[PDB]
Amino acid sequence: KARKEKLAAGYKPLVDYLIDCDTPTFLERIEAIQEWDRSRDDLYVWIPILDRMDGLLLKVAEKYKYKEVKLVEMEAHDVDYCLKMLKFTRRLLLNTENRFVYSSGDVLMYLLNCPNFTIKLAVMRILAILGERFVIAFGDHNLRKKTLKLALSLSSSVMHFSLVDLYFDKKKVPQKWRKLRFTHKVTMTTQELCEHSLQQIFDKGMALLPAESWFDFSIKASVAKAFSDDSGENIDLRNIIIETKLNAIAFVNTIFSPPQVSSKLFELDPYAFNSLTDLISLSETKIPKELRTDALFTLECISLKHVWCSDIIRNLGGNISHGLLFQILRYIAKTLREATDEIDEEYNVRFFYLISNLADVKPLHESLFAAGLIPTLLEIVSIRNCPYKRTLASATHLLETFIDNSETTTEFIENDGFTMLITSVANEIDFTLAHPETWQPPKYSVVYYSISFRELAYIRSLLKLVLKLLSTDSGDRIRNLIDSPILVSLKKILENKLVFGLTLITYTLDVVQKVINSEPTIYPVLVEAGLIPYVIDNFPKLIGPSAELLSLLPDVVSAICLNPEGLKQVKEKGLINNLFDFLLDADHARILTGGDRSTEYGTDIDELARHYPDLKANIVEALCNVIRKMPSTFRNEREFLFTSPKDQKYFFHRKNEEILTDKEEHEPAYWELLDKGTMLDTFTSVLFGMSLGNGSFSQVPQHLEARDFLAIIFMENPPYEYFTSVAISNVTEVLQYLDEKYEDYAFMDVMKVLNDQLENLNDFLNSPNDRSFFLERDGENSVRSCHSKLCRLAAILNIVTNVYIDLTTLSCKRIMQIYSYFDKRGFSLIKNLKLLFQKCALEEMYIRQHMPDSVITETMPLPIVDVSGDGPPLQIYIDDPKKGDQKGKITSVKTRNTLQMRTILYTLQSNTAILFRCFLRLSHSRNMDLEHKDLTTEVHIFENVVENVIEMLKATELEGHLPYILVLLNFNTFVFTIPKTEILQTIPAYIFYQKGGYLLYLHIIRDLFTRMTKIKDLSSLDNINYIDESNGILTLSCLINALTFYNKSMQTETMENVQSIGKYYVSIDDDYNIMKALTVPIKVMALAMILDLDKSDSLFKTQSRNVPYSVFKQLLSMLKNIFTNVNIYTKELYELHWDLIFPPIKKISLFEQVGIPGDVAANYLTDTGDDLPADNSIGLFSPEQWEKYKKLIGEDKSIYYPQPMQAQYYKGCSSKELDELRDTFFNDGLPSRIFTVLPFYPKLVNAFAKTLLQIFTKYDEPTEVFAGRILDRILETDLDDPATLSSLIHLFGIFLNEKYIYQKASHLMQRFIEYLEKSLKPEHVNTPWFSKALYVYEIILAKSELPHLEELSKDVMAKVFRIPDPMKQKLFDILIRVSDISNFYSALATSRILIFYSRDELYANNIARSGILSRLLKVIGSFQKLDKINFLESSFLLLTRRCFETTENVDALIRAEINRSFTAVRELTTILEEKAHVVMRSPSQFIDVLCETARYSLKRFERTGIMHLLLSQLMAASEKDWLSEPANPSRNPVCAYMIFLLKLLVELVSSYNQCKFEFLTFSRRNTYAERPRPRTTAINFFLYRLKHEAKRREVIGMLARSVIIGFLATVQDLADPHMNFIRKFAIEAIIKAIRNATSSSKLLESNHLKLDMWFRIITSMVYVQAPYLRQLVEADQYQLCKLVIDLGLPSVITEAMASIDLNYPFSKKIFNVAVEALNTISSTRNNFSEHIILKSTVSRWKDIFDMFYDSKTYANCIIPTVINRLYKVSLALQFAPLIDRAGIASLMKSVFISREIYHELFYRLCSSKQNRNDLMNTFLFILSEGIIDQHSLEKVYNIISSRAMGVRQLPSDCTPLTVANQTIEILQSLIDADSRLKYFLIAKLRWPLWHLFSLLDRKLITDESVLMDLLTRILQVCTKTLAVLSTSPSFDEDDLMKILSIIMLDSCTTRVFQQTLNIIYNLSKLQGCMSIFTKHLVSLAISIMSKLKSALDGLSREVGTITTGMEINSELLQKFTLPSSDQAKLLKILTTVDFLYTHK
Repeated sequence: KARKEKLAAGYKPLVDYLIDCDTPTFLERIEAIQEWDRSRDDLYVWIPILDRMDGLLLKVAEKYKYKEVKLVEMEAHDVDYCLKMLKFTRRLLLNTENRFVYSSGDVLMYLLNCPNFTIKLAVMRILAILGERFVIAFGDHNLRKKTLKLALSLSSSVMHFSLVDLYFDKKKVPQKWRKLRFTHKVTMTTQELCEHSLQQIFDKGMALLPAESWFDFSIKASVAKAFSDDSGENIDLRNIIIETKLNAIAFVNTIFSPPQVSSKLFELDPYAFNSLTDLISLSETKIPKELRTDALFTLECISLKHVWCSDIIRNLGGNISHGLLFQILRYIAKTLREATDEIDEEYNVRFFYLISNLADVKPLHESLFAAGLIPTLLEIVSIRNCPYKRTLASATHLLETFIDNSETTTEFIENDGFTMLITSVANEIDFTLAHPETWQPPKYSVVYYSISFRELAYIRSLLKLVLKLLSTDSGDRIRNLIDSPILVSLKKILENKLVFGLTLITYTLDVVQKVINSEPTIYPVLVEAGLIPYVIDNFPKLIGPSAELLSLLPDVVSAICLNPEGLKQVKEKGLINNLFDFLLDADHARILTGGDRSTEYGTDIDELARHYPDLKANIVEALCNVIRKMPSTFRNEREFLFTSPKDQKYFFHRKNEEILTDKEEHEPAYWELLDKGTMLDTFTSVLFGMSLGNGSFSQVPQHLEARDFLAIIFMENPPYEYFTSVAISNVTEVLQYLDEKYEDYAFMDVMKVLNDQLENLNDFLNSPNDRSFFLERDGENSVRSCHSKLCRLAAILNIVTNVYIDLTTLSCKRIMQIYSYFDKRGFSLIKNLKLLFQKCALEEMYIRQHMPDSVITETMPLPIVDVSGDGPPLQIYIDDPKKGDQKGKITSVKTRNTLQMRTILYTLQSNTAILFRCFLRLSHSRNMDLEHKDLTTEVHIFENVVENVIEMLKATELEGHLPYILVLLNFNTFVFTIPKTEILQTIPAYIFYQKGGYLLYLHIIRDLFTRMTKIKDLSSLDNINYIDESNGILTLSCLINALTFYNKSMQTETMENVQSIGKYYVSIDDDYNIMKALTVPIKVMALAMILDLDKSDSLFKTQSRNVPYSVFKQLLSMLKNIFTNVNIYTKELYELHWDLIFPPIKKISLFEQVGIPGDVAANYLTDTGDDLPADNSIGLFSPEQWEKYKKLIGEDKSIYYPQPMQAQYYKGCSSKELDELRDTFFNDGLPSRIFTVLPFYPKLVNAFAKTLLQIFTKYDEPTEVFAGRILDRILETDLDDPATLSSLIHLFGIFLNEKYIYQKASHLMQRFIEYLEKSLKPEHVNTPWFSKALYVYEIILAKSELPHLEELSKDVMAKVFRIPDPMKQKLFDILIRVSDISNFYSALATSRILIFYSRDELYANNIARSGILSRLLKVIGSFQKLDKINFLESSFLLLTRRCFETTENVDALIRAEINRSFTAVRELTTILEEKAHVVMRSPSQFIDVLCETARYSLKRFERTGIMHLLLSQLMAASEKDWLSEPANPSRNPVCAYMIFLLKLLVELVSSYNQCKFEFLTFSRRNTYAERPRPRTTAINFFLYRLKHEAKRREVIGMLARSVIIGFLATVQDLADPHMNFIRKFAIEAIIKAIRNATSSSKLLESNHLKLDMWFRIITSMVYVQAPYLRQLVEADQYQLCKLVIDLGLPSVITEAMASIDLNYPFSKKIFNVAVEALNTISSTRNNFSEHIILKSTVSRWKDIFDMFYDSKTYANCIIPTVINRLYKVSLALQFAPLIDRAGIASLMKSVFISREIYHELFYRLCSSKQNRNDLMNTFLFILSEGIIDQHSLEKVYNIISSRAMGVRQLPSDCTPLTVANQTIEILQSLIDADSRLKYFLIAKLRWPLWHLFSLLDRKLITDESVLMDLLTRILQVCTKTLAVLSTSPSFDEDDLMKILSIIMLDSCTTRVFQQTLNIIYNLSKLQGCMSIFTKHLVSLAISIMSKLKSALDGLSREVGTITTGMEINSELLQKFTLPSSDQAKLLKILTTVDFLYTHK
């Protein structure tokens, strides 16, 4: 954006010129701008004009209300007024760049409704150029319809007559156009139109037809009015209409897709291309110039879509040297050489762009190259003294684009291209320098040249071409050919930068560098030429503001340095200094992007240093200079905070203040605009690039102290956005690199800088805390100064945290450096950071208290580039953050100031918090041993930080500052935790406790609880999806944070395990673990607080939910933690002081004051056991020393030893007090208060259990007793109270889940079962408790179903409760009778229980008969909008399957699984563990199978009705709408229901035979016929009846295909008769469907969708499978193929294709799928010797097992019985035609339709003799008598269609060329692939081969290069084989002449020539051919020689005549330069004879 603003500033004078003028002057001004003398101006700078124009245009529209619309003509005045603007807009768009900024299109769309056709033409012309960018890299349907209607206006040609004929007297206008006949009816005769005026005609038509037709009438009437006139203005209107048609054709191609264009416009107007190409010819002057240009532009636009490009070539004669295209090119050359006004440079450039677009296509590129494009372009370019430099520049660019491959380069060079280019460049430069008068640089722009920019463009194109050629083949180009005068011209260019601009200098230096790098031996020559000496001696002059030039500079320096003398010159002259000095200039710096380009420049400099180490010393030095110099360039550029105009105040001061609502950009962007901003953004990128290489830049620490480096990073007074700038990112990377290389380079300096900056802010930090600093100082100058300081500090903190002090980057040396800094500098930094965070939070809060709420959401700082949000400061929103309130509305000066303030404060707080966390972590991050000198400092830092945090907390009262207290609590939680869940930092927390921090937290918690009790409503708090400034929500959040911290600091699982206190002290009693010891006092305090709350009757004993759920959850977690046991008995905790850590520093300091050495004192202290010397008996102290010590020791000796902590809240805090409080609570608290409290908090029932289980678990009271208490409560409760009963039952279930209670709860389970039987009834299915009841039952049932355990007799698990059988039956009966279910959870529980109950076959049968599945399915459908629905779905899916698994099926499955397990010696335990689910499915059968197979190692020795229900529900749902999306694929509930049903059906039908049988015999009428006969209802339903809607249809179609395929597949367990029968049934159904659908073409058009689906299905069924179903067989494939072929399907497909029309749109797509199906059948014939998640059944068994037995060890329970069976006994004992000759004809239609699948299919069919013969015969028939003429082609197509079926119009796009191409391509591919075919051709028309020879006599083939090439390849292969046969049919002179004629053909390219030579040689191998060949070659040469002699005589005479200045006749040169010249043919003849007589 900054670059665009700078460019606009540069262009400013133009905008002033074009905007300062009024409308009458503005129009006459824009009219004057016709020719552009400067490069394409970016449209951005033209935006100011556009808008103006836009508005003005709108006015005219509003004058006539074109914005229905009447048919009123714009007055001539307004017509001209709008034209003068539209034409200028066209010109601007033509001569501009980056047009996407154009946005006034809607004005054009509205104007498009104007009836007058001139405005239509202008608007269409404009729109055409619009959208070109879209196609290179509008959506209104009305616009598309209108443009399409415009395009079809008139007919390109009518019966022939074409509009091009209008401008000739050889024909008369068609009489159809001379009369008006419009229909929608309106009719006007020839005479009627003349009299009636155009507006009168519009009025007449308007009264007759509705509004929607008027537009079209306006066209037709106009056309009728235009054509219905002998002469006059009608002719001009006729031309305007034609031009409008052309422009509409151009535009429609841009918007419509290629197929859409073809099927919408060209089919309606087939003769469009010919008419277009008939107009662009320059040779005829009769055509209007505007019309010709419009036609050329239309062709250019069409060429963008390459699909049509080829056609254009064929129309333009681009493939023949004498075609229209080359005629136009030669006429262009002629007109240029004559200097006549006929020249139209616009036309020429358009033509060259069109040619380049055509050449973009490879086959078209080859066609153009062979036709002789390069010689013609050379003819154009080689002109001398041509003043039309634009045409030459465009031609040269075209030539450069064309020459890409080796052959083109060789062709260009052979024709003397390079010498001509060099001479042209030299002459151009010399002439430009020698004629200053011709100079005319552009105005109204910033340029660096004085030439007219025509010469500039010409020379630039020439130099680009020269560079291309040099790069192609450097060897000779850059050495032998560049020794022309070009070098002196390049020297002139370098010497005249001011004249030749920076682009030419760039290209000259690029050429010099390229030539030097390749063949460096040329270096002296340049030195002799004076080029390199000039570059070396004037390097600074060359440097200029151009990105490419600057990027190139290091390459130039390297090239110069390639020579040792050059290197010495570079070192002496100091060019390296120039490589860097420019970076100090903003202009150069801005041009170099601060991104990829700058980094590339840096890496280039680094590579230069690497190549030549001698330069390193200089390069580094250069850096060290610029870095030192840069700070001098910094200056106070501008200001970033502006006072508001109304009150002169920066920030708001009241919540109700109105907003000025300015218009500027919402969020200011300053850094990029600042000069120093971009300068640093570029320089730091360069530094980062250099550092990447790890080369020279590593030495900058030498010669440059870190202070100077930092001087440029932390520059004074940066913008608020500096810390997010790219400069800071690059500096971060560079400093990380340097820190890694030099850890002790900058860290100390940056820390000192940060400390100094914080010191400077002393006034701000120490301001009063009761009022905002800024708002108090608002309106003063000090505000700006303070904000500048804060911005600098924010940058410093960002650098420090991101680079040096980061948890990830905490290296050992880093930690030691931190210790050293804090040791030698003091801890003022910690206090300053505390004050900084305090003040930032206070300012945030206070500011938010005075801004209007609208602004607060506008100035939220959170969305910073790389903050991520997580971590402090906590953000308090006013609206929901996740909503669409993305800000950006209602800006203002005050709003921007506040946004800057808030962003700076946020970043400061965040970085301060990160720093504090790192300081509290320090050494514990690395776990590195620390000496006493270091460990002492670490604890000192911890003490200071913790005391500062505590002071921060104590400072502010809790009332009225909740938004600040919340931030403080969040910051405390963040600081005291380690990232991971987060784990508390144990030692900082211990120090926090010892200073009373937890006491403050307890006080805050109690105060917040009292405040919460005063909140009127608590339900609203439960809707806390985000934090809000509401008092209630803030209080809740603060309380939650405090309680979360307290919990965090009570669980040993979430506290860092620092070692015991023995590390620190030695004068201690017990070395208690710090982590465990700390927990006890916290528990005591928390328990005391809870006891107090209960005493207040606030927490428990309440009759209502007077506490939010989250708070109660936290309290329950605290209760759970308090009653956990940690093995420790603390009697006293010692304060952790840094003085007293052994050895005591306090004593050591005293000894040092006495005089004893520190080391000596430490040794004495260690030896003396930490005891002071009571006497001098040790003798350590001298008499005077002892005298001083005894005085300085002090009277109190306790200060020198650790002292116990004081009791904080309770009487004490030792473990004894904790036990006392636990006992007190246990006998009066929750264990008795649970029931009176539980019902009020149902959602927390689980949380309750975990707590209670803990309590008793500590006191060992019988849990079963409490479970019995719960059961008694349940029994007491009446069913009228579901709310309490459900919670009670859920709690009972949770208790019973634990294995302890379950083991001891047999009687409880029995009683509960009895109660459930006596009370549960189907009427309660909807009540909530019901579900929970079943859940409890499930818990019993899952364990009552475990395999029974037997006893053991001879050889080398706990108990379970078995439900009484009658109770089981009673419960099943109650469940089955369940009526309609309305509760989702009830249905889920019922399904889960039935899963267990269905294991037995009889129970499954009862479930199926009962119909409960129907009710469950109804529930599933009803609740499809519930998120949890999936859980039910899966459950149901598992249940239904178990209803089909009969005993035999499960037996077979377990047999297969066991066999797979064995075949995959093993042990019984591992087998059971792996196959636990299989065991659980049927333990008895598994035991039987295992006993049968193995011998704990083991030696490797009948209508269910479910399918009826599923299908009926599926189709009924299909009736409803399952395509429309909901307001605002699974989103549609019906779609989700249908996909679930289809997945279930796929699984069921694929897995079980019974499912297949039921699917086969489905009956929608529920016919009760025993053994129901097979019905097609289901198959028919699936086949026929079944952007977002597109995806839904695709998904459902895929599912239906999978369903049908699975039905066809074989059930996982030689053809089974039943499977064979069902496969036959389905195949016959599909065959019948296809036969019925394909009858007649109309039915096919109607049901193409169904036909495509059926063909996809039939392809999938045979190939392998369908989509999905992969997780659920070769035998199936083979059997399906056999049945398909036997049933006669391939015939059916062929007859389906034979009935297609080939003209309809979709009919061409059905053919492809039919061919795909046939190819798939042929491929799956590969058995020649013979000729959304889905899971398998076992996977579903595993899922069922996991649903209830997630232990995997219950299988071991069955181990005993196996031993009782096996080891008890074992130990005591041990082709034909696929198609029928009629589908082949149907298949041949593929050659008449505009590929690999066809090749494969034909190759496969060739394997059968009959099919091979028929196919080859049909191919040869088509070639022989199909490719002659359109009539013959249609006749052969009709014959083929008749044969296929047993007159039809050929497709319009089908022509003999396309048919011939496709046929020959297929034939050649077949011949190459199969060697048997060519023998068919070999085996005169009798021989098939002689048909192909006939093709050589047809202009259709001989004139086409590709057809000739393919035909020659085929003939080469055939003739080689024939010659081999002859040496290991007969030919006559006519055939040899025919073959030899190929040489004479102009289409005989290199490949064709080589193949023809091979053919001729092979024929010569045959007898009697060499003589004929020679006799004909001599005659051909003799014939050519006369022409050559005449041409040579003419050329000799002409060359002799020339006398300078003139040029050889173009016509005479044509006889030689053209590739069809006689000389080339003579060379070919001679080469051919030589090859014949030498190939031996």
